[PDB]
Amino acid sequence: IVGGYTCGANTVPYQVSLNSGYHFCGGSLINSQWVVSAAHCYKSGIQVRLGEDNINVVEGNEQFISASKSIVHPSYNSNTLNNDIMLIKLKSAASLNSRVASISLPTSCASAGTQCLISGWGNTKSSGTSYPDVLKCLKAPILSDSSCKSAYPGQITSNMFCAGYLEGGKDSCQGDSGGPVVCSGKLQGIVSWGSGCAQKNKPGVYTKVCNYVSWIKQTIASN
Ligand SMILES: C[C@H](NC(=O)CCC(=O)c1cccs1)c1cccnc1
Ligand SMILES: C[C@H](NC(=O)CCC(=O)c1cccs1)c1cccnc1
Ligand SMILES: [Ca+2]
Repeated sequence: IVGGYTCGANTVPYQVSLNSGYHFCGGSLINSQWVVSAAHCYKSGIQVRLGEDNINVVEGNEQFISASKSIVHPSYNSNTLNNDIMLIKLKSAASLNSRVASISLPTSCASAGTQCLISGWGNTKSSGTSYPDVLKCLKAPILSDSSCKSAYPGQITSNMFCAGYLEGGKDSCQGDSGGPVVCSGKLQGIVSWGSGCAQKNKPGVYTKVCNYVSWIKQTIASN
């Protein structure tokens, strides 16, 4: 996250870190045994880390649970990034508490102008690289479809939305992918892609979770 703030320990209780020897992506806990992330975060050997603040220090609220299965969306296209969503099942259910909690799926799609919370452990620099150890947060509005398409001609599908600031300076970045965009207490987006980070006229692009609620519910119900 570039241009954000320190969230505070466990103030984003649905945020997970995906670890394969190291943090590589975020995710969102949506019930005691399932996480939503980005399809482009797929790999084998995932351990889900819940209750994290500093990802390099055991602070006492973590739960580390290996994945039993991952399910990439059937229509994910890694070239276009359309349908950039996957589900990860935990081998055992997380113990839910105030610091490890699921986030509700949306009942409706959020509109341009809605203010949301984006979070992650990604790079905090638009030029160069610095990672944080603690979770970072950014408040940002959803942008209109027309301004998103104007920013990225020929690239924005009906399964994507932009959020952030056309002036630049505040954005998601490398290592935030797969993490949450939460608006009014519902998971509306997944950190997906952009052109660099925090550049002028290049806001972050996010998977539009409301389009996937049926797929998520039906997949969970049979897996
Ligand atoms: C205490 C604060 N609560 C809110 O911001 C609620 C309201 C909220 O999410 C948003 C308002 C505008 C965009 S998003 C908080 C908690 C955790 C992390 N950072 C801040
Ligand atoms: C630049 C960064 N990531 C991407 O644009 C997608 C990266 C991508 O598809 C892949 C990486 C490895 C295999 S596939 C980003 C993230 C969030 C906001 N702004 C920029
Ligand atoms: Ca930790």
